[PDB]
Amino acid sequence: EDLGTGLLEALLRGDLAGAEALFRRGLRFWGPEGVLEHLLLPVLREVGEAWHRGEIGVAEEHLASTFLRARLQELLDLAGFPPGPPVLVTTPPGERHEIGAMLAAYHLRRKGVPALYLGPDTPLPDLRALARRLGAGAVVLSAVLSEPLRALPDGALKDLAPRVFLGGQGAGPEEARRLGAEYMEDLKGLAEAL
Amino acid sequence: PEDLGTGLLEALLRGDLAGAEALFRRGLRFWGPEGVLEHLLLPVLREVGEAWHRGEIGVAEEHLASTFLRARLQELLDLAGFPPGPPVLVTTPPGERHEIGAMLAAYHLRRKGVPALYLGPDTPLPDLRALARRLGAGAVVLSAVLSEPLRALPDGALKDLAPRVFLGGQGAGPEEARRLGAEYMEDLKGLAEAL
Amino acid sequence: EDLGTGLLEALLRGDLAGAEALFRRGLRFWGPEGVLEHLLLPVLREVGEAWHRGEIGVAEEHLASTFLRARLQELLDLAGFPPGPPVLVTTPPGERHEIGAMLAAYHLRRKGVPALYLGPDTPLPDLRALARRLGAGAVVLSAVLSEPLRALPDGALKDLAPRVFLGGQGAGPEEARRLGAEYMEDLKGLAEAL
Amino acid sequence: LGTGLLEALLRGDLAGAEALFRRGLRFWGPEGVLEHLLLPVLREVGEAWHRGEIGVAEEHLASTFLRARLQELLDLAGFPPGPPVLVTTPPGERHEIGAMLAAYHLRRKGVPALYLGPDTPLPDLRALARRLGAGAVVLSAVLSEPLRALPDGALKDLAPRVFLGGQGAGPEEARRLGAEYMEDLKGLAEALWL
Ligand code: B12
Ligand code: B12
Ligand code: B12
Ligand code: B12
Ligand SMILES: C[C@H]1O[C@@H](n2cnc3c(N)ncnc32)[C@H](O)[C@@H]1O
Ligand SMILES: C[C@H]1O[C@@H](n2cnc3c(N)ncnc32)[C@H](O)[C@@H]1O
Ligand SMILES: C[C@H]1O[C@@H](n2cnc3c(N)ncnc32)[C@H](O)[C@@H]1O
Ligand SMILES: C[C@H]1O[C@@H](n2cnc3c(N)ncnc32)[C@H](O)[C@@H]1O
Repeated sequence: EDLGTGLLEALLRGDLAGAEALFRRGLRFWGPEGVLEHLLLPVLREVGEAWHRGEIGVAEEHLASTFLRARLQELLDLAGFPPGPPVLVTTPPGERHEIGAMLAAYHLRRKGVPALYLGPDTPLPDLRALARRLGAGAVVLSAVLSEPLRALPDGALKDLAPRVFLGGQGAGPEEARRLGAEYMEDLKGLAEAL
Repeated sequence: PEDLGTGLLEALLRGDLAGAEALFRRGLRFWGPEGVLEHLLLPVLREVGEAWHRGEIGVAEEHLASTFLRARLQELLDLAGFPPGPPVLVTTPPGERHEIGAMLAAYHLRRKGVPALYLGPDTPLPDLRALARRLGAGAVVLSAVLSEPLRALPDGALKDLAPRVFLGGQGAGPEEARRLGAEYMEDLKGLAEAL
Repeated sequence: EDLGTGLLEALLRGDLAGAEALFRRGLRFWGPEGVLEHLLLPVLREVGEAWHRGEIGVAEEHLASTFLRARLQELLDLAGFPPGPPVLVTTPPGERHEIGAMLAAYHLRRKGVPALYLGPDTPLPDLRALARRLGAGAVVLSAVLSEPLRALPDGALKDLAPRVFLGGQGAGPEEARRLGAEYMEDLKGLAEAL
Repeated sequence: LGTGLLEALLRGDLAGAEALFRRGLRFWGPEGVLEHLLLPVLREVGEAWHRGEIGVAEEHLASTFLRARLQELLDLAGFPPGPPVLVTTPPGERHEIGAMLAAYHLRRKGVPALYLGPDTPLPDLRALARRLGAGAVVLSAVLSEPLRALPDGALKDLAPRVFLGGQGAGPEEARRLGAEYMEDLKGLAEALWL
């Protein structure tokens, strides 16, 4: 697992070419899904750990996250966008971590589901209005922090779309039930739940 | 055509991303890389903002269009060269979450062979200064869309970020740049010529 | 390696739309340089071998090569073209295979070198005259065939520019030395050599 | 705009040339920029070389640039499905922009013109047209000598219909070779439907 360390080290020195080359190598080794699990995700977690310990600053994290977000968006577009009633994917209001939402939309598209990624931080009434107008079959929410969920009143997610899914590190079964959403433990079960 | 701007937004609003991606590529091929940004990307984003402010569209619709257009620009950014040598750090002031202006600056720089490192938006100044120092960055470029994040900064706050510091955007002006200790830049074209 | 098989089949059946889609697919997966290495080049090589074996005709090679040349030029125009003294890229007189020179120009542009791609088959006096007038720092020559080089006298490439580089299948260290040019093995070390 | 574009290319200013061509496209449109900008420049470049005012390397640079631009327009015109029309040049003819221009005008009228590139051997051209079930073959002749080198009826059986045009071609010569002569690119698609 040299690639994880090397990719991080390449990004931290502002070597985009080297970072890109290391990521492509991961894609070659593990394929699209594999490179997320073994490279993109571990690096994102380590970046958070390094910042938390004071080993790197915010600007370093920004650089790494922006790079990896660009790579995931590539895979997202590579997965394609099929016809039919879309599934809207975003994060609850106040939640600015968006890569979990992108990841969810990615796994849905891989299964032929037209997951529309909106970006993060969408007000619930606006989310519901879009879902209604596009005739969206479902809404998917990624919660990394728990406070944006705790800030919501009971039943807040209930009427967003015919089906409403909630997951992420910030989400739990008890909280999803309170908000009126279906809890999904992992991305594996999310794709099959539809 | 003047239809492409209308066409792209209409496709996005109906959730036709495939059609939207196709219309953008037509713009890219007709207007060129810089052209499609000026004549397609920017006018659509401006209209999206005006339509929301008038109450014609909701926030979720803006999110959809902006996320799409950001993805297109990032695609163009990665296709441009990225030369070796001391980098130029591009970001936005703390409190500024509009990031496409900074992305544009980074892109115009890369297109002229300047190693612009796009960081993403909203970077605390001490962290920005520390990264520039460690990488021996030649310059820092800031895009300010809102004026309030700049006003919240004390005098000379941007002075010691890098050997050269630039400030532009709708939220920026020559007077405010002088107060923060940065060089004001009106347009993206002259930015590359200044380096 | 399946994309290559798929891409060639689409071209051989005259399906340009599918071919363009497949190439963009490979571009998003392998990246800009990667798609040239893992898709464009292996397809071009296989096209050459198939024709030589008598499996495909000239018109079929023509179609695929014209297509792939168009894709590479598309990538070339999207790369940065920095200011400053240019680097002239072409092929020796008598050499009409031009994609190697285009590749060279592309790798240079991606590294922030103002590589001016001239097209193939350029007379040496005219090439020298242009290099002189534009104050070019270097001349880069791609030789696919060996015969065009062998037909040139000793030191024929010596005075083209302050630096002259020569690479490609038709080129070798011994032949580069005789012509008075610097031999370059890899496109990656071409930018560094400047 | 023509003079400036030519001057920009002659000094190796791709950015300036690119910007000037884009202005021509915005002002005159797709067809207009061909007639008012691309074609006049290509002709003047040839005149300039003939007079000794510019060298071959200069011409190459300008020609390669404009070929890239035309190819962009070619792809912008799209490629509709159906029985393809194969477009190339006679054996020995290396000027390819006339053929590209022909393929462009066909596509703008909804005709699936497959551009092969220049210089296709007639038996190979005939074999591909047969296998793809091509409705027609279109040939661009800039020089007359490649036509004069062909025997009577040489072009007759390439496809159900065979069109010949360009500076090197005339009505009598087309008739001799068994091809239909076309003066202007405009009435090419109308003739194919007739
Ligand atoms: C990048 C980053 C940011 C960037 C985000 C950029 C962007 N555009 O996305 C920015 C700079 C905005 C940021 C800000 C902040 N962040 Co932050 N950030 C991170 C970092 C490094 C990675 C985030 C990421 O993309 N992770 C990738 C996701 C996909 O990984 P994952 O959560 O493990 O997700 C898995 C599963 O949950 C599943 N999943 C995800 N979504 C969904 C959805 C469904 C439906 C399902 C089924 C599954 C699922 O997918 C993954 C499978 O392995 C994390 C570190 C970390 N450990 O995650 C910190 C982290 C999340 N952030 C943290 C903090 C503290 C903050 C700030 C408060 C900092 C500050 N003081 O300003 C702010 C809060 C902003 C806000 N209001 O949301 C802390 C959270 C601590 C806590 N629990 O309170 C972390 C954990 C860092 C740390 N180690 O301390 N952050
Ligand atoms: C998308 C968007 C968002 C997205 C951003 C997504 C993202 N990740 O980037 C989100 C949802 C986050 C958002 C939030 C908000 N936004 Co908003 N948003 C927009 C929108 C529709 C387009 C943004 C964009 O990219 N525009 C394109 C920009 C780059 O073009 P431009 O500024 O004219 O740039 C040109 C030059 O300035 C130059 N330039 C830019 N940067 C630089 C840098 C240098 C160095 C140089 C030389 C030149 C230069 O480049 C361009 C060349 O033509 C605009 C509408 C608009 N008209 O801009 C509103 C807009 C900017 N937002 C607005 C508002 C009100 C907000 C919010 C306060 C809304 C709210 N109530 O929450 C928040 C504020 C968040 C924050 N703290 O930053 C208002 C701003 C009004 C004001 N000036 O006070 C606008 C104008 C909409 C409106 N009301 O009409 N926004
Ligand atoms: C397309 C093609 C043509 C087209 C060219 C169209 C165009 N405008 O470019 C046309 C139809 C004109 C053509 C004609 C001919 N060709 Co031809 N053609 C090919 C084909 C299929 C691909 C050419 C190509 O672009 N390849 C891609 C090259 C760039 O890949 P590569 O060599 O592996 O390059 C790598 C490195 O060398 C490096 N490199 C390249 N340049 C440089 C430069 C520098 C500085 C550096 C550092 C590195 C470097 O880049 C790559 C990195 O992986 C090849 C097959 C092949 N294997 O190449 C045959 C091939 C080259 N052609 C061949 C032949 C026989 C001919 C003709 C004689 C056929 C004929 N009887 O008319 C003529 C000769 C024309 C001439 N005078 O040059 C033979 C050559 C055999 C030989 N060496 O003797 C080949 C090998 C086919 C075969 N038999 O398998 N050809
Ligand atoms: C660029 C160029 C080249 C490039 C080609 C690059 C490429 N890949 O295409 C290269 C370097 C290969 C080249 C080589 C040569 N060329 Co040269 N070249 C030119 C130049 C400057 C432009 C060619 C071009 O594309 N013109 C654009 C075309 C589209 O314009 P047009 O012919 O007026 O076309 C119009 C109509 O005819 C119509 N048309 C065209 N095709 C068709 C097809 C159909 C079906 C229809 C209906 C209509 C139609 O379309 C246009 C509508 O307005 C011309 C100058 C000129 N006046 O054309 C010289 C020119 C054609 N070349 C010339 C010469 C001398 C040569 C060489 C012999 C030079 C040499 N000694 O090596 C070689 C021959 C190579 C060969 N075997 O073909 C001379 C021809 C003189 C003559 N004897 O007739 C010219 C005229 C220059 C000059 N003034 O002396 N050439
Ligand atoms: C979770 C991530 O949040 C980022 N982070 C921490 N504080 C701030 C701030 N004031 N502004 C922007 N990003 C911040 C760090 O880079 C960390 O990695
Ligand atoms: C400038 C853009 O900000 C978006 N916007 C406005 N209010 C909010 C909010 N509460 N949360 C997120 N985005 C918002 C709108 O969609 C507008 O177009
Ligand atoms: C190297 C490439 O040269 C092409 N080729 C072979 N003979 C000729 C010819 N007479 N004219 C044009 N192209 C030719 C073949 O298509 C082969 O793939
Ligand atoms: C018609 C065009 O042919 C080009 N031309 C003339 N002689 C040669 C040669 N030996 N090799 C390649 N191109 C040549 C010139 O650039 C002229 O403009």
